Amino acid sequence: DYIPEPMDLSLVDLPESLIQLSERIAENVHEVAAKARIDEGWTYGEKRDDIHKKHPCLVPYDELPEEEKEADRNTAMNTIKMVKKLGFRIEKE
Amino acid sequence: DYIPEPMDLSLVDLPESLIQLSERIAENVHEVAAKARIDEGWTYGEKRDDIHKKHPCLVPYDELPEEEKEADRNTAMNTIKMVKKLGFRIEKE
Repeated sequence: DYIPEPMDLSLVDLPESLIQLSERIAENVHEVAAKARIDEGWTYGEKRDDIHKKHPCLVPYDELPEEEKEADRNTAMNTIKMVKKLGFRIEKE
Repeated sequence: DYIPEPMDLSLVDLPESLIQLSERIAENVHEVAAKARIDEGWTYGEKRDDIHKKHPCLVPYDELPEEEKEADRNTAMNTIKMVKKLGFRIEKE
């Protein structure tokens, strides 16, 4: 009975200089998330395992599969588009 | 050999009007991620199951455990702080 209805952000334009910086942002988001998992005892494992706290994402961002890096860049871009949609200006200083 | 080293963002100040909207943003990020999982045939299950594509996050944002909403708001805020750290102004129009 749950149907996700995400905001339409397809018409939200961000500055090109920011989109160029997608990887940089996604990388940091990843570092933050990786450090939190690691702090709770999580370690790298090629297969995800909740009982032994194994996760394959616990590698440097650059070593993540491309498809995953792509999802991360998109998640970061969509977050920022949400901000702009909520009525905030975003400009290179 | 991997040690996550996230940017120090503790001195990045975002507008209070934006932080007040953390939940809205985190909710939308959740809707997008949930639609993507559901698109690949994932369904709700009380325990996470990769073989059967069960995930407990596939519920309305509001029904998520408070700690997860908290993580989500923080993840959105850190993303936006990274933008400001990279040299972008963020202001309510």
